[PDB]
Amino acid sequence: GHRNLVRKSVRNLSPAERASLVAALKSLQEDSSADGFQSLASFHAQPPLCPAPAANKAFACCVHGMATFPEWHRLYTVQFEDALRRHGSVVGIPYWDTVVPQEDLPAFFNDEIWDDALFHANFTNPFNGADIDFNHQKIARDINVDKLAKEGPKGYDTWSFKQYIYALEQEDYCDFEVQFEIAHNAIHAWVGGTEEYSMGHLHYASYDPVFILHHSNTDRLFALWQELQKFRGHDPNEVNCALEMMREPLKPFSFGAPYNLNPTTKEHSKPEDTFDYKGHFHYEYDHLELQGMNVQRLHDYINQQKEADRVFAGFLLEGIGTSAHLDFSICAIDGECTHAGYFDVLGGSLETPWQFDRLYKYEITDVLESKGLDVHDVFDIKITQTSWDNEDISTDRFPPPSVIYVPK
Amino acid sequence: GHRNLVRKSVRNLSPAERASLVAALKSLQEDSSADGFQSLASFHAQPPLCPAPAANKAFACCVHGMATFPEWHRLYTVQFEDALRRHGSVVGIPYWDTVVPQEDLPAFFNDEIWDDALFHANFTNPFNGADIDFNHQKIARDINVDKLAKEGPKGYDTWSFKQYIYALEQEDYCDFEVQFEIAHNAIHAWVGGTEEYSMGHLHYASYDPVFILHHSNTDRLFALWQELQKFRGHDPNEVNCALEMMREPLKPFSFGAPYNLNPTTKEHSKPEDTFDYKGHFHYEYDHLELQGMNVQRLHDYINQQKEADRVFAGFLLEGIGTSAHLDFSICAIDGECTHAGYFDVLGGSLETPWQFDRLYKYEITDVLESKGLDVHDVFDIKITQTSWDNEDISTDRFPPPSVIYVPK
Amino acid sequence: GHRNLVRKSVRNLSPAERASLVAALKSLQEDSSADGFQSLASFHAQPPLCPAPAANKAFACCVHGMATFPEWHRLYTVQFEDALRRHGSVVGIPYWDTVVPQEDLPAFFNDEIWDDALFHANFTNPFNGADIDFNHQKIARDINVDKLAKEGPKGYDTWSFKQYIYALEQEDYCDFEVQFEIAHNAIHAWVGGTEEYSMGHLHYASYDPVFILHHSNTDRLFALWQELQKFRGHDPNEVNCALEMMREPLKPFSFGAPYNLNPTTKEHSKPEDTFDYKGHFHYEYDHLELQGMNVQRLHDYINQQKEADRVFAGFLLEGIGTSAHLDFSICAIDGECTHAGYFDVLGGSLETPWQFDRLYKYEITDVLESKGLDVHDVFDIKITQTSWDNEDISTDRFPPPSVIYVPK
Amino acid sequence: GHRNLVRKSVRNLSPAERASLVAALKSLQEDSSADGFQSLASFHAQPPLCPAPAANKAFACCVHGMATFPEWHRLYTVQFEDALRRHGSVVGIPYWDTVVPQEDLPAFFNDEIWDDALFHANFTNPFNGADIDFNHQKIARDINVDKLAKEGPKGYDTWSFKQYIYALEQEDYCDFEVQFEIAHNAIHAWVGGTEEYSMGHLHYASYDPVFILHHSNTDRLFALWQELQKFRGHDPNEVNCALEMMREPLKPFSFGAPYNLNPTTKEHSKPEDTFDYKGHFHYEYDHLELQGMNVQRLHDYINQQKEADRVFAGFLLEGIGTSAHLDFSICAIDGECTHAGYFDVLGGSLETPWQFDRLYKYEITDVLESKGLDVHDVFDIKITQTSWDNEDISTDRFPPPSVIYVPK
Ligand SMILES: CC(=O)N[C@@H]1[C@@H](O)[C@H](O)[C@@H](CO)O[C@H]1O
Ligand SMILES: CC(=O)N[C@@H]1[C@@H](O)[C@H](O)[C@@H](CO)O[C@H]1O
Ligand SMILES: CC(=O)N[C@@H]1[C@@H](O)[C@H](O)[C@@H](CO)O[C@H]1O
Ligand SMILES: [Cu+2]
Ligand SMILES: [Cu+2]
Ligand SMILES: [Cu+2]
Ligand SMILES: [Cu+2]
Ligand SMILES: [Cu+2]
Ligand SMILES: [Cu+2]
Ligand SMILES: [Cu+2]
Repeated sequence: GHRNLVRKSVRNLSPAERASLVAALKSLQEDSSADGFQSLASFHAQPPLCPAPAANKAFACCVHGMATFPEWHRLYTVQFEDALRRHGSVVGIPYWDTVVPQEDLPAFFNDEIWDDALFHANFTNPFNGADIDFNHQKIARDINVDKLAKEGPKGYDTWSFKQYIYALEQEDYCDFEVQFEIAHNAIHAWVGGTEEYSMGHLHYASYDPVFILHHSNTDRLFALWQELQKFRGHDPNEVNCALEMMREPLKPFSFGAPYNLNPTTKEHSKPEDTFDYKGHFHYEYDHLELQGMNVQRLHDYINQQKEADRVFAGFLLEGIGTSAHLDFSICAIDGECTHAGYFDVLGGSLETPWQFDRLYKYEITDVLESKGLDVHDVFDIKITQTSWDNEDISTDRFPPPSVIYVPK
Repeated sequence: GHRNLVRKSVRNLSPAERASLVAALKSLQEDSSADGFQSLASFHAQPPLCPAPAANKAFACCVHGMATFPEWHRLYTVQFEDALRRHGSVVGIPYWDTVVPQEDLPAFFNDEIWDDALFHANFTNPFNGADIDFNHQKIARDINVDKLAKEGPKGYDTWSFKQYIYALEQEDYCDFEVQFEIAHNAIHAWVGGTEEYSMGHLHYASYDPVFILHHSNTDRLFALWQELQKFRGHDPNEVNCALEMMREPLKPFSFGAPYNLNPTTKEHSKPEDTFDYKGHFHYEYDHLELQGMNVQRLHDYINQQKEADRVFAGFLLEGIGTSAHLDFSICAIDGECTHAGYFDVLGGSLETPWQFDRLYKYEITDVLESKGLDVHDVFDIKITQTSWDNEDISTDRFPPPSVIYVPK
Repeated sequence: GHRNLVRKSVRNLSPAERASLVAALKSLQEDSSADGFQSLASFHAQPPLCPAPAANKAFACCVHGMATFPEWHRLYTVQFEDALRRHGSVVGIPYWDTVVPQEDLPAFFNDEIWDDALFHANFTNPFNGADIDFNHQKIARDINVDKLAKEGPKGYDTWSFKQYIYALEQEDYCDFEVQFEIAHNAIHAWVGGTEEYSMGHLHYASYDPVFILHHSNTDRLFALWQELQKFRGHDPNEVNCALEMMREPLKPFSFGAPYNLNPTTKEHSKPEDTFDYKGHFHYEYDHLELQGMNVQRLHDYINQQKEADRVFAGFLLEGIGTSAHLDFSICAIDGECTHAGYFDVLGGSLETPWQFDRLYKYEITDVLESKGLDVHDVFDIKITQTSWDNEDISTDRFPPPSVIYVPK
Repeated sequence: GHRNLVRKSVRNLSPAERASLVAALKSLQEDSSADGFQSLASFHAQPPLCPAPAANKAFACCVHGMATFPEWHRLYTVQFEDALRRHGSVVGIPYWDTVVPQEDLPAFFNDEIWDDALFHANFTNPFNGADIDFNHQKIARDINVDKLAKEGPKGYDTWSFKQYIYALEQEDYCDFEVQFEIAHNAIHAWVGGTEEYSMGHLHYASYDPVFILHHSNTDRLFALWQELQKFRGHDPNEVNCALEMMREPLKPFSFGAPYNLNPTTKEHSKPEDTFDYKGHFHYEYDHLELQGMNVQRLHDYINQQKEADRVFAGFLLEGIGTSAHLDFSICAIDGECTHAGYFDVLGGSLETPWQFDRLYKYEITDVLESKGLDVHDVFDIKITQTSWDNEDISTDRFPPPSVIYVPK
């Protein structure tokens, strides 16, 4: 990078860059050290250790369902970087930008073997699996849905684009968050699938190697939002919202030794001061941009989205239990529904209670125009949460959604 | 007039006017028909009449914590106003402005003896109380806060003013309601105080005649907003918010006979169609202002409110149980606090569940500062919610209040 | 043992008569013996002593949800009757008919105390409640809908009438026990309202005496149907239906000593062997007429109904595990629903799962008509399930009601 | 588009005719388009594309176990027929009638190869199997019971005859689809015997063409019933039954583009709108007679049956998740059982759970008679369930069969 470690597409890496990361985590993996892989995992969920790392009832950590979410996870990736160079990660933990239709799957983390046979090495792509220690099983993803190589009625017109872009449109940090965070979940799910020990499970994603690679990109999106904020005229590290959490540290990052042998994360635990990453954490992205759209190109695209009447459904997420996913559709008066959109929440047991202080908006303008329906009409919205396993979830007490309207 | 009634303050009510009114409800109070007083009372709460009078588990029947709240309560006064009409009234249901500091509690409804001219009579003040029949009980009032009688750092800048005015600084209807309603909640308590049977108890609170009086000033100022919105450029009769509910016919009004003999309110159960009062209900307010400044002077006021940094506490109101009061204090790092502010909610144990889909912000600016406190100063915030009875209710699971900051 | 008995209405009871029964159960209720009250109480459901009385997992021995229900409960009133006799009774167990709107609560079972009145002295009305020793608890009551009195959109046609009359229409023993049972569910509800230890709970209900009182009026209908059929041309005592189970001994009446010291009760445990009560069980009814109408008049009243197009909703009952109650409305394409009817089951932790082999029908012609609708027009139809202890039951997994059309 | 079609028997087919269809499907089977074979194949069950085609948990879109089954499969033969036409076909999809003992296997679908024979040349018989691309597998067959040929304790009365004849007796649309479906189950079994990828599996079966062939002979009976009824006095196109679902659009035929490029198919997705095939779907049958017997002769043959006491067993089907087959005998009190009958369902991992709202009946008079037994005598009745892949299915939890008696 500048010195700043540069985080890049796990895709356009160097045979060398790659190699380094391979040996790196390979080592990292059997680093029984407090700041060794396997204990880092114990941060995000199981074994939990948050109220304290051993007090009464152990809630797991990882600010999920709250504002101070990205800050937490931001420390975590770095907590993994300032962890790879411990093993000579010649570079910064690369990102797997799911935001774009990926036909073939990135080989960096799909291969189960790796012939360093040119050099002296020939085995498993450590960046393709790990072993859950205490819970003695194997993270084994079930991508199941490789329709993460899907839609785009216009090509780039895909889920994540719609998701992030909107997220990005938000100017109030907190508005941006709920949305930003829901896209996070997508990939948690799109990979863990219907399996237990995997990326689709609060308690276990940490264990899988791709975790880093994804949050690396989510935190790359986060960055992308700061940068756009700056371009809009706002201080990108200014959070005037939720100023009750930002000051409160961030466990265990704040725990110090001997659970976190890092000092920067430690010193930088109060989210408040974790926004401007480049300073406190020297690392950066090669291209703060979304799907080859310049920061000015993004802004600009957004304001063109604003050029017309739009229609959204609001979601009051209170989420609890295991992570689940939900579909919703626009039923017409005699009952003519159309799949309108979907989203998923990550979660488990030890999750720490959470309820968004606000709605999760989700555009439906299109599905509506298609079906010849306007905001002046009678149409009802219908949902069905569903567990990470064929278990229909009662959509009863679950507050019905609003149906916002954003003119101009 | 032909196709309108006019609403004045109880305090500008010429004996002429109030005479009509005294004999009106008096007659009303004796109307045993489905659109006579007693009847026209449960429409609110007890006895339950809402899923359907015939249903098994029955809830209240009035929209609370919900964007359609004002329209319902607005539709309700029309219901009363129309009965008085049917009973020799010649004026609209007067509003008891509680905005301005009350020197004493108005005559119209305070004394309990209507003597006066023409008939040379001498009998009870119908507008001073009725009595709950089904319950064999009788209405009550307990103004344990009459110190509601003028507080105000700089004079006319009083609580409910502070309150109702913020609310007006808001063009996102839902945003304004979640504030416009908490305001309204105050009198509900300022009057019933602690009487299990009174303006302070979701259930019987519709039987005391102030209900109407009060709910007329609210309806008043709500009309105000509309007006104000006009002066801001927006369509004062369009709500591009919560449309999923702005369309569900408001019961009982949507019941028609034999529960609701009034036609122009079935014809209007849809909130959607309750915004245009003068026109669908033909009833006007004498004036449209709030404590002095006109619609304009209003707009030309709030702005000033926006010329300085402000600091709010947001409250995530899931509300449920019985009516109850919450007060909150800012606590300095050390251990001492200062009374922050306080709001209250009205709520029977016969209410349909309800949780707001947005935070309920309230200003702690000054207080904070008058405590040598900066928006960026390490400080906590403890809350207290006690019933109307006096059981301290454990907030152990009440979501901690945020601490929003505000630019400009 | 020797002598017939004539069961009378719980109103045309002569103080001599009443006296014999008052003193009888009084004695019964102190009969510690296996054929004593607290014990005969057990036969229905709790303490369960079912497949056997000693095996690991046990259930409430009573038949519910199955074809063979009316026999089980028939043997049971006999079991109790013979027992009342054994203690001095000399009249059959009276029946509290409720197809007729009760304007008050029959003395027999309501007085808190009774007066020998044939020697004058005070004792508590044994037919007014009882203890429940194993549970160390006491029955209780709650006449919930004493609004049962409240009935008759056109006179005597009360819910139960419509309800039983229909059951009497069906000429197939099976198609009819569907209705006849679901009818025998109402009093259960209307006497135990929300109280856990009462009639509304499979477990304790047979602990309260009004059960005997009820199930005597049901068996009164069962005999009556037996007339309507004989009058119709059929041999009462045989059924062209369900023969798979009409011969499986009923428990525990079959056990014999030591859980059933009664021999007629046992020897006649096979339901087929109990259709001709008087012959097997010496006992008859003062009268067999619903609303005082002849078996002939019934056969007339029915066909007369067989004269218009009707319309019914279809219910596939299965039974939760707790007594519940659902009422279904019948919303228009508009979104304006309209209460149309209801029924309730009698569930219980300790039951043996059951589902009726056919649908339970329930006419909606009328409600339809009074809404400008008919079988060809478009209408939807909604349900809402509630537990006895106010607790909405998820109806998500509840096969939707079908809507029939019956010509003639 | 324009022109009627007459569906013929798969035997009285003229080489010209056959030719048009042979070349047609041949073409069809190479139609990669949404309305191509491999795709139209999907409509039934696998690949599932059901509630919607993109939501998380998906099911086989086909209706089974429900009232609305005969329409679904009716729209489906049309969906395929129009498609055969689109490729050159000019005759309706023939029907392989099997109510009549097939002594051989009809050429149409059996020759491994065919000879243009109207220009002479070899091509493979497209109506003889197909590939199944998604599964990367190929249909297969196993005529298991080519012992189907084997039938007739007294001639033409083959299992299917007894079976269908009965379905035609019932005059209630619903009571009859119970039989009519369970009948449409036999060929499924008798063609796919033990082979996983064949007709005996909900998933793949519509992949083999003889399905079309079958479901054309079923729809042939469905029309026939429609005669017997019209002849009986009823309006074919309406049903006095199940109206709750006769108007719920069938999937995916309703979807439209891009999963159903057919418009008649969609526009007529509501089952009510499909009873009068010829009118909606241009197409008829050469004949409508079971065993060559007139609609009149049927109405005669039936009543004639309505002339003796019969006896039936009762089955409450629910459906496992896999196609199964059970056969019930009817053991004496002796311990000497006697095969009495059987039937089989068509299950599948991917189904939408269903249970019939009523029992499925199946007569045992005869077997009873030939054993010196009748409805009053004592006899028990046993079942044995086996999977297609030899695997005894636990019948422990399977509501026992009831045994009816039908006089007249
Ligand atoms: C995976 C691979 O490249 N194949 C090699 C194989 O050619 C070789 O015979 C062997 C020596 O034991 O190691 C294998 O498994
Ligand atoms: C059996 C074993 O150790 N696995 C080897 C692996 O090391 C090597 O990378 C691969 C290609 O040479 O050949 C496999 O057979
Ligand atoms: C003369 C009279 O009765 N009318 C009074 C008036 O003097 C007073 O100014 C007004 C409030 O400003 O209230 C009216 O009722
Ligand atoms: Cu996380
Ligand atoms: Cu209210
Ligand atoms: Cu109110
Ligand atoms: Cu019972
Ligand atoms: Cu005496
Ligand atoms: Cu099928
Ligand atoms: Cu030739």
